[PDB]
Amino acid sequence: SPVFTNSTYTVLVEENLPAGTTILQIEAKDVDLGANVSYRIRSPEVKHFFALHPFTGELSLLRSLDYEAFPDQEASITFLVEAFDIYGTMPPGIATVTVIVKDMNDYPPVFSKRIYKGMVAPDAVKGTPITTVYAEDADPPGLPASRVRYRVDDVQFPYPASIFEVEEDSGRVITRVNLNEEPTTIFKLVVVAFDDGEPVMSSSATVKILVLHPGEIPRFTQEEYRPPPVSELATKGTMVGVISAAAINQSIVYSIVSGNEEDTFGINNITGVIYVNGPLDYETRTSYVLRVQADSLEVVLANLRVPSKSNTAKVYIEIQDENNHPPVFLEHH
Ligand SMILES: [Ca+2]
Ligand SMILES: [Ca+2]
Ligand SMILES: [Ca+2]
Ligand SMILES: [Cl-]
Repeated sequence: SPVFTNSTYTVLVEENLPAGTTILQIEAKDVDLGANVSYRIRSPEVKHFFALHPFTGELSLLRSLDYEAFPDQEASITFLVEAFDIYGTMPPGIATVTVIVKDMNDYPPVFSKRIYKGMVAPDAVKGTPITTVYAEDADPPGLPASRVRYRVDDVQFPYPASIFEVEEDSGRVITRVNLNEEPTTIFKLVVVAFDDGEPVMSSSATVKILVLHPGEIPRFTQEEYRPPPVSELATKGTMVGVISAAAINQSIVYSIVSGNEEDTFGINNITGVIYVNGPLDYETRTSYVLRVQADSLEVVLANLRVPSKSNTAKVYIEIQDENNHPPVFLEHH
C-alpha cells in the first residue's frame, strides 16, 4: 500500500492552456518493493477534464480550462487520486488534488470598423484633428484586461506612421508634425488597439487619409435651391433653375447624385444649369427633390468624390398643373 509524498496537492492553472499540458506530477512510494507504483484517477467525473499517466504520475488537461465557465467562486476542481503497488493490492494509497483555475484575459479589443476614412490638408500644422477610432473590449469592465489603448503601427506602412499619430487614450488621430504632402494622396495608417491583460491582446484597423485643402471643396451658394414652378407642358431643354458654387483655384463640376432616376431632368455639369430632359405629367408626378453636388476638377480627374456639408445641396422642383379647372359648384357626395 503506497504512501503519497504529499497527502494533498493544490495547483493553480491558467485558463486557456491547450489540451495536453502537464499541470502536476504526483508521487507515492511502495515501502516494500521501492518500485513499479502506478496511479489512477478515482473520481470518475473529472476524466472530463484530466488524464493521469498511470506510471509517471503526470496529470494533464484533456481540454483547455475556462475560468468564466464555472459558477461564481467555484472555479476549482477537487478530486481523489489513488496509487497501487505492482500487484494492484487493495486498498491503494489515496490523495486529494485541487486544481484552481486562474482567470486570464480572453478577448482582444475590437474596432468599430475595419476601415476608417478621414481628410487632412497638405500643409496641416502639427496637431490637426483628422478622425477618431474606437474599440471595445469584451472582458470584465473596469479591469486592466478591458482597458483600451491605441497606437499606430509602422510594420506594413511606415511612412504614415511618421506623419500621423493617435492619442493613446482617446483614439483621436492627428498630424504628428507639420505636413507637406500632395493633394489627392491617400495614406493608409495602421492603428492598433491593445489592452492590459495577462497576456496582452490587440487587433488593428486602417485609417485611410485623403490629402486635400478644405478650402478647395466647393461651397454652394445655398443649402436648398427652390426654383419657380416648372410647367407640366415644358418642352425638352426648358430651363428649370441654376445651382452654383465657388472654390479656391478650381474649376467646378456639377452633378445630380440622386432623385432623378427617371432622367426627367438633366444638368449641364459646367454651367450648373438644370433643364427639363424628359416629358412631364402633373397626374403622374407633382414634385421632385434632387440631391446635387459640386466637385473640384482636381478631385474628379483623380476619380474621387468628396461629399461634404457645403458641396451638397437639395433642389426642390415643383410641377405646375395645367389641367386644373374646377367647376363653379358640384352636386357632390
Ligand atoms: Ca474564458
Ligand atoms: Ca477571463
Ligand atoms: Ca481584453
Ligand atoms: Cl501613435
